[PDB]
Amino acid sequence: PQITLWKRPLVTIKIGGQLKEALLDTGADDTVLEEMNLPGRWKPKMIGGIGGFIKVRQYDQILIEICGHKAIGTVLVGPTPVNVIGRNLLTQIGCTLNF
Amino acid sequence: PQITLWKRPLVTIKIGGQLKEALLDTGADDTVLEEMNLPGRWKPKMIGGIGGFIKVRQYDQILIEICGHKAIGTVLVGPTPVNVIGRNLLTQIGCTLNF
Ligand SMILES: CC(C)CN(C[C@@H](O)[C@H](Cc1ccccc1)NC(=O)O[C@H]1CO[C@H]2OCC[C@H]21)S(=O)(=O)c1ccc([C@@H](O)CO)cc1
Repeated sequence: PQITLWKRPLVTIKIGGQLKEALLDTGADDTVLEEMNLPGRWKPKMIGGIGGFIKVRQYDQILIEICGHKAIGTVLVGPTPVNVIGRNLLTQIGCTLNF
Repeated sequence: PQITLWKRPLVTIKIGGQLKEALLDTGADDTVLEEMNLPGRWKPKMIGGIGGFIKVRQYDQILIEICGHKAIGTVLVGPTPVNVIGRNLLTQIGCTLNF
């Protein structure tokens, strides 16, 4: 799809078998989701944003479907204000910026 | 042009008579610029992201040139670690997400 930016680019994602809403975020290197139960092993990490740093649970090699496009990569889980899909997964679904 | 997301979507901008590097950021409602001494009136604002909130100064009807594309609108100035071009200006240069 071609997504204009007059509205927040929110899309439906599927992760851990559960549907969620997430923001396509070209300014995010990484994908950061709100607290949730995800199966598998994880390692604690720190990520920095506009307001400082937060502790997150890093899940590697996680299957995630974004608006009908499959991706498999790293998902950070922690107290983010919004579910953000970062470039690590945007590249996998072939997402580009165009003007 | 078309910008892939392998690396940060950094572009050159012109604002306040200065050239700067900034992110084309679909995850930002508004444009947020690193501290700079712009003339004119402003209004205090608080914006929140990963890590919490920062205090910024809101300037209205600021002219910004993004990759040769002219735009004019709201710019938030504060202690952000990066310059981000938000949707309020991305729409004005005809920027879309595509996959
Ligand atoms: C979290 C989003 C919902 C919101 N943010 C936009 C994001 O793109 C942000 C940009 C960014 C990139 C590098 C350093 C600091 C900030 N990226 C980010 O935090 O990424 C994290 C995860 O991956 C890593 O890579 C970079 C950092 C790590 S925000 O800047 O905080 C923000 C909040 C409110 C407004 C108002 O206009 C209302 O929207 C406008 C902008």
